[PDB]
Amino acid sequence: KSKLPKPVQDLIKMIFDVESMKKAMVEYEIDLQKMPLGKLSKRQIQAAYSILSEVQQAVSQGSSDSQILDLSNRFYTLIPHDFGMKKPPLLNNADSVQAKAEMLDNLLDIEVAYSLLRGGSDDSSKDPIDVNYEKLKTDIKVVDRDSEEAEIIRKYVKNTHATTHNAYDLEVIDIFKIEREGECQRYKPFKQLHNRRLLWHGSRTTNFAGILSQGLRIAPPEAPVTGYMFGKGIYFADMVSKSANYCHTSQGDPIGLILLGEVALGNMYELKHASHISKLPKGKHSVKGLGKTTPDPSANISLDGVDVPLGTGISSGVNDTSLLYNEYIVYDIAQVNLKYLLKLKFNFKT
Ligand SMILES: C[C@]1(c2nc3cccc(C(N)=O)c3[nH]2)CCCN1
Repeated sequence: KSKLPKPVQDLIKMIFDVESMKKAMVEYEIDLQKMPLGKLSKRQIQAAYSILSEVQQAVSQGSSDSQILDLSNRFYTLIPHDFGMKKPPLLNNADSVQAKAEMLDNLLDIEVAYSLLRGGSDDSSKDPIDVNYEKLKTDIKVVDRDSEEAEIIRKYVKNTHATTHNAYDLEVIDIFKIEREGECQRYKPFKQLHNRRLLWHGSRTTNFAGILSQGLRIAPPEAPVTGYMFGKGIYFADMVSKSANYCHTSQGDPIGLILLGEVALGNMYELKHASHISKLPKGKHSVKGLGKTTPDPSANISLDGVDVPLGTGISSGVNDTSLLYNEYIVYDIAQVNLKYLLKLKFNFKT
């Protein structure tokens, strides 16, 4: 039997749950009879991204519905969808491309989780929780609820829940301090960079085995750059609720996971509207999508020499922006050092 703390054991059980992976796939309209969890491969997902890029080229070139039909059909051939003997809906716009790009990002992490579960050794004398913990190559510790780091984290959660995201409230269940093997070494060129911030990253529970084993990643070269507001980078928020929305929790699944990462932002390229970029302008280290609301800058605190924007939301003074809240994007995976993982209970008021 495992000697790991019970919250860590529960975390391991949640992220390696095969039934949750199947549920995420069903939620995406994937046909599990034609494409089961065991049949998903990087190769297949990459080919589907490539086809999605062919679809975005046709939609931006102003091709007709009759013209896009074969391209749309091609995507469904690669990623079978649950439509029986009926015709699938046509993928003929930016919204459908974005929705499918997001789905493939999820399938990529699910494939990683399933590969870990299948690519190791079998020893019934060992607790499978300990076995699965070892596959993450991540030191996971429970943060003491009475510690200063827990107090700062709780304040960050308490103060940055947006009024527009009030259909639920958040209860912090557990706070974990995480250390991905080799990440400290990888982050070394950015460890003293100016404008290092502690930011939120929300994701579906089914993506966490991938995130902990591989770190936060950028969509592959095959992925459509127009499938993401600021292109192919790693996205963070300074508002807990903005990132919590990306956990995709519900009344039937109200427990989610959120990350706190130290992000080396450096010289920020400030944008108010979509810019589908792959690379940054010279001398820029990140993109800051300017929100109408920002955490109060006077309330900014330092945790282990990193800025924590835990102030309550105030007007940024930014006019005519597509964003209600800030978002930060890095285009080099080495600019992220994951620090904490929170298990949240979503209390839906609706
Ligand atoms: C829509 C998209 C995304 N935009 C975000 C902005 C702020 C935070 C997050 C997050 N996950 O915490 C975001 N995720 C684009 C790339 C992945 N999904």
